[PDB]
Amino acid sequence: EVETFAFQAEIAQLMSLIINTFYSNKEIFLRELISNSSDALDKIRYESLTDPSKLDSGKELHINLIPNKQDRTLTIVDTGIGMTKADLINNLGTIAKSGTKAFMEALQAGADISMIGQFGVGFYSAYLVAEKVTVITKHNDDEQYAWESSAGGSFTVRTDGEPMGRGTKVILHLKEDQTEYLEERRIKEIVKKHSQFIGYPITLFVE
Ligand SMILES: Cc1cccc(Cc2n[nH]c3cc(O)c(C(=O)N(C)Cc4ccc(Cl)cc4)cc23)c1
Repeated sequence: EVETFAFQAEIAQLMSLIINTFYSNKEIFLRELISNSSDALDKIRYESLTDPSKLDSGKELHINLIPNKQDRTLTIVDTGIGMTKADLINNLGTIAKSGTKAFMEALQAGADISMIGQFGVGFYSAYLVAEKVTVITKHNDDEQYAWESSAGGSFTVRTDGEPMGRGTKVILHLKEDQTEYLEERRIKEIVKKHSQFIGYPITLFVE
């Protein structure tokens, strides 16, 4: 069964702003997603000190960037802590509201969309390049879930597909005019410019 949820008003507004605003510096979405992967990897590295059994679902702590020109998708995979069904919906809850509002006000005060991550809502920058985002996640304490949204004020959640052990996979179904983010040289340049100091291996898969 598929569950359909409405985004909180501020999020639906933020997502419309991101989609409708003229903003050429779209490449910032990647830094935001990598930064989110990095935080999940730190959380699993930290929980594994006190409880080593939390790494039974996978020892390797890494980020994989997977472009697929046939499906027109860019996949960002990590082996971080992952998210429970509760983490999924709770992170699309009241926490994001304060950040969204502060970001919304900053933009009116002259800040630009590249500052989105400082407000903890960097994920939504994925809608600068993606017409639809699918998020597959697996936490040690729960089952595998698939979150999906093409914006429009709603998102869906369902029990997920091939098992992934532990972590989060972000599948960006790119807009027709955003296929440059499938090119090896373009992804390399962006990772080098914005994510050069990430404390985890970043493997750019080739096709
Ligand atoms: C649909 C959806 C729902 C909730 C949050 C997101 C943001 C997101 N983008 N890329 C990610 C990669 C990840 O490994 C995680 C992850 O599993 N974490 C434990 C770290 C984490 C949690 C909350 C936030 Cl706000 C940021 C990082 C999340 C994200 C997207």
